[PDB]
Amino acid sequence: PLQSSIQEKILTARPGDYAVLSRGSQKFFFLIRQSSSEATWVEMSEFASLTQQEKKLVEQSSWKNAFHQLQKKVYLLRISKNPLMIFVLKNAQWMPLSEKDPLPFFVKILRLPLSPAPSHLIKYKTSLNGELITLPSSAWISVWPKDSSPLSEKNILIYFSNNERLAFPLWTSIDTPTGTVIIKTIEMGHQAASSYPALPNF
Repeated sequence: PLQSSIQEKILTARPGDYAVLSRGSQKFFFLIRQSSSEATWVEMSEFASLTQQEKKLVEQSSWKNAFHQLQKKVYLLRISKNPLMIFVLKNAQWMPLSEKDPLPFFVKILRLPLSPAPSHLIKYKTSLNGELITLPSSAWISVWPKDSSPLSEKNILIYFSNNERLAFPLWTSIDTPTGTVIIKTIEMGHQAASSYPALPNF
């Protein structure tokens, strides 16, 4: 009934909205750059490690404000009624992808369904940086598609702030064969500006 999807939920975000997600050692910076009735552009930068000297800039301010000072792959997503289009940054230009390396993974995530579900955070028997799962939240159940990966048909639990103005997830937990996996949101906020080249001109 409140059946939604990750694409639908993220399209409620506004330009300048951002979030930093963590999967152990990996860090991903998501930024909403432009939104029209026809397309929403989302930039995604990966890091796998930060300089012990660069960790100091972040604690001293924030991911958003220290970002322009970090020594990564950079993707640009154009989300529309039409099929997803992805670009990678190569020599200061947004280059289209047809070497479908991350392309199908992204489309899967965007298609993931969301329905309301009870919290399982505990088993009983502008910027915001820190332990964001302590924010007021509600849980949403999803399931990965049947496919050729360990994630195939695995259950997903995604937490979102009760404040719809915060459109990125707070916390994502996914069953796998190795055991459960947590993608943690360590910072989210508003009014971020891209450090990368301007959007493709069509």
